[PDB]
Amino acid sequence: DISAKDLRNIMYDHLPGFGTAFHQLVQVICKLGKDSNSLDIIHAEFQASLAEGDSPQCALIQITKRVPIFQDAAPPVIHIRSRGDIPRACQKSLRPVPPSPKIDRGWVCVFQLQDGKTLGLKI
Ligand SMILES: O=C(O)Cc1ccc(N2C(=O)C(O)=C(C(=O)c3ccccc3Cl)[C@@H]2c2ccccc2Cl)cc1
Repeated sequence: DISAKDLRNIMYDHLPGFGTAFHQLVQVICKLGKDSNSLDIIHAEFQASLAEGDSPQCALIQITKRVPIFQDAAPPVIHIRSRGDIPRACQKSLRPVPPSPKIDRGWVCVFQLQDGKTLGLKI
């Protein structure tokens, strides 16, 4: 059975650059997918979108809209030390956190810093 690590690697293989907001979205998809035993359907939706000609970025977004565990779901809160622990390619995608962020509206995750600061990662 496909593991979260393997799915991450498969999805990363299709992405340009590294440590981008789409890479973090892969991590969030794999994490929530693993916790809901849904890695198989996520992988199948990913492959199906690619096979139709969608960009890998669009395929990842379509997963957040097509796989029921992501529908109307809040972004995971991720505790970190400083803004530095966030990858360089994500820095310009960080925003103040909106009242009710949703993954299927492009809010990938909420980073929670040590001092109480919080930032939402937006696609
Ligand atoms: O393979 C699995 O069993 C599923 C899995 C487990 C952990 C990760 N993560 C990391 O290893 C990691 O560094 C996570 C981050 O989102 C992160 C991104 C930047 C800085 C610090 C962190 Cl902790 C990231 C992570 C950690 C906590 C909550 C959500 C996520 Cl995506 C992803 C998938």
